Amino acid sequence: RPRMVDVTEKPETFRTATAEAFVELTEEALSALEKGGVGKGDPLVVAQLAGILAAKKTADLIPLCHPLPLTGVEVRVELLKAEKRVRIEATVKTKAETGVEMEAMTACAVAALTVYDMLKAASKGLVISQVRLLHKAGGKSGEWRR
Amino acid sequence: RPRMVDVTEKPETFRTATAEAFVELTEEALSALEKGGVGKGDPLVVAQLAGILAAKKTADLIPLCHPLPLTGVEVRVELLKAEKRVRIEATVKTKAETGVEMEAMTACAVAALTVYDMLKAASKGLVISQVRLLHKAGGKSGEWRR
Amino acid sequence: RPRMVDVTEKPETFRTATAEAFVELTEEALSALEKGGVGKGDPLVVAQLAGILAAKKTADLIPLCHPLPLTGVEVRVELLKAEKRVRIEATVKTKAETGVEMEAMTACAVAALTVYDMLKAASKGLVISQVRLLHKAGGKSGEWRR
Amino acid sequence: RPRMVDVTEKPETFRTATAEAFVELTEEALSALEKGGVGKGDPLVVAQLAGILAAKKTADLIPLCHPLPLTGVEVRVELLKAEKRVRIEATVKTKAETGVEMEAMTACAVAALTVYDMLKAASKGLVISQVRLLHKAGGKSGEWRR
Amino acid sequence: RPRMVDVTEKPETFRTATAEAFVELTEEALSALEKGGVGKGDPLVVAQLAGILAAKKTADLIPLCHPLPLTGVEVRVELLKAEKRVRIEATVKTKAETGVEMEAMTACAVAALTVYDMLKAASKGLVISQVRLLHKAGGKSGEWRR
Amino acid sequence: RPRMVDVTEKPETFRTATAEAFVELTEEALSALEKGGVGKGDPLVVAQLAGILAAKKTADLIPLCHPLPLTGVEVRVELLKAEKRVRIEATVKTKAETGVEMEAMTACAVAALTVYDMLKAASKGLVISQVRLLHKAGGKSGEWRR
Repeated sequence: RPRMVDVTEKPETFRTATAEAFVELTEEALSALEKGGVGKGDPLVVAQLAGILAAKKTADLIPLCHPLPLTGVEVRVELLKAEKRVRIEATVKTKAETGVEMEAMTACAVAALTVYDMLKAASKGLVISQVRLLHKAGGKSGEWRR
Repeated sequence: RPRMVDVTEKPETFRTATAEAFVELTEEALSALEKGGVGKGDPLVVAQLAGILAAKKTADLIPLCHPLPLTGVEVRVELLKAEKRVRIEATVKTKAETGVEMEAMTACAVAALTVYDMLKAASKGLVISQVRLLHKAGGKSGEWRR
Repeated sequence: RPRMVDVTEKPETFRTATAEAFVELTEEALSALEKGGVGKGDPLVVAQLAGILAAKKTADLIPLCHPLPLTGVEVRVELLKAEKRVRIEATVKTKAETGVEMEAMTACAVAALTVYDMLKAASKGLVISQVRLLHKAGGKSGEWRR
Repeated sequence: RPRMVDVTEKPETFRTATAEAFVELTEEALSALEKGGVGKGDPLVVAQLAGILAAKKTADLIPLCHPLPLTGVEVRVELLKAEKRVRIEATVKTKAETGVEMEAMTACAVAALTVYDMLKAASKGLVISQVRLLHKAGGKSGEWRR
Repeated sequence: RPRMVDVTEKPETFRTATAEAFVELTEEALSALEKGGVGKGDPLVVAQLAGILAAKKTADLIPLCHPLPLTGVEVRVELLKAEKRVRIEATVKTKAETGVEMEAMTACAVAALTVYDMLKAASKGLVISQVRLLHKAGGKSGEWRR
Repeated sequence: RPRMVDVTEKPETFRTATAEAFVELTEEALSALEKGGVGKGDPLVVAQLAGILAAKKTADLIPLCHPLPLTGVEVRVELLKAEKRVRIEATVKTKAETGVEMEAMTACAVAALTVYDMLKAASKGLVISQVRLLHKAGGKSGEWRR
């Protein structure tokens, strides 16, 4: 049966996690982003904040996730014109008995969903691709790198 | 500036949206899923419910999204062994002045994040790929299909 | 698999539901309630409000529950000295395609949990008993009475 | 006792509400806002989005408030240099049996709190003043104007 | 007046709490549970997860409850055929200045409410009985047992 | 770009913050408060609890705010008849790497909004004035007093 793994006996150590996500753009969507949106606000700006908010809401969205007080959240949402791609990166930090991989992953996922929300009016077919972990530190397994 | 588009004058019509997401599995992750998990519960079962819950929480996660009472939510999380892939599909329905594309997309995204959460212990490199809309009906633009 | 039953085709009708719950008191707990609490506030007052708030949060707590805009919520938390019992009753109303039995039941459950929270300092053994539905109207099954 | 007034019998009509709030700035705070902040982001931008989000969260914050699906939310956060004041205005709309005065008021209050949050590093004494309703339409009382 | 008791000066110690709840079944409800439900999913499975989620949401539901990061949550929802009863048990753990009795109690209460939600279609009269604390450790009062 | 300032390296120290807010009353509103309200419950009582709840929800409302476990929350909502004013004061405490000024400010703001909610039926023009910080301790800047 499902369970929130017990980590009460484990010590409180410094944890960090970094993830990224991408939104593939059509020419119509790119044109829209280079102008500030399509009558609704700047998608990149709104998405960046949605990511930070999402990081804090992670334990509420992921069933078995441990609720943790976050000590740091950085989110970047930038347009890569030549690649016709929007790249989202998020780094979360804390001092706990469990990692913050889910917080970083969720921040990127929701920021990507927000980019989609504000560009779907012009392109409903936009795809969110490659939500993945890039790095993490802390824990017994130690440092991990993609 | 950002804004929740005014749709007060628009009529209350039947809306529907269907999206999907994929989690690419390593052999280690697949082996884990074919046994029910790695000491934490069945990832597919927990993820399916997380998707339904996420659909209802959509307006809270997406800044400019319209809060709507949902009349239907279906989520499926199945293992595709040969493809070493987990496929998530979600269909949301309602009667409103705006669509539920975000609810379907968010349900798939969070279900995928939950699959990742429960398999990351064995494979931190698992990737969430192709969160995308498959269909939607209702609205002026009418029926849309990928 | 679990699913939020589709009721999009069903008409929007007037629904109502009434439930109740009881907290059995020890002499120590009763004595505390007859004085306004044990250094923390009036349990009956705080619990009554917790019930109203809980009714609105129902869809977030019950996985397959339909999110609905509530049009009415009444909660009563009264002390029955002779019976050494606290009786909670809640009636919820709305216009929807599904009932509000869960909203009434949840309001009573959380109000009871709040009574417990503020009296557990003196009596950790207090029991919440008989959370049950008393009545409901609306829907195909029509009127129901215990 | 407190109660969420029953309005189930009332018809679903178009409602609107507009409110405003002000943040009085010190010279130190003004100087900070004219540069984009003090190492944390643009206070006006973050506050504007916080207001929209807050409007949707209103029923969760105000105990007896009726949960309603919002059909429109507009928030503006502008700097009034000469007056050394930040003015926040918010207009909310919906179709319901109750008004959205609380949604407009809460949107302004939280946007103001966010402006404070991002400028308190330089000026902890900043004051939020005059959160007040400016207009509302719909309901039996009809149109109201300050 | 109500207040969240100040425990800032108290040390951060290991706390644990265990509670249980019961749902009394009619023959109709039992028959339904022995088949996996009545067209909506397995009540026992969905309820078990609802309990874990509820434990994390406890401070949001109980007014004066202290917000705490949980380090462990275990919930079990089993069918007791002979007794025509569903037994829910939940154990919560953490390191804090206050106990987690409310988290254990709330987890059981919401799991029970979820069992009711998915069986009320066949039996609206099902009763939730005996939500009660079984054990707790940590704190000045020390170990407690029912 | 906006960011939740990293304070992971900072030590966990005792923090405190006190804020206040005022609601200016018309004679109609004052008369209503001296009787317990206008058919909806006691505004002062409901508002006081809304403030405590709001303090716990602060990080969810303020975008860049750090999520923290609160160890103490005190809120007072009193009527000042001669001044025709309702005064709200709130003191929040915790042990963290950041302050709780936002929690104190938000508690006062929401309590004030609740007072408004329950008196707006008789006076829609009521104004919330002077939400401001009165004191705070902890942090490098040390003790601060208005």
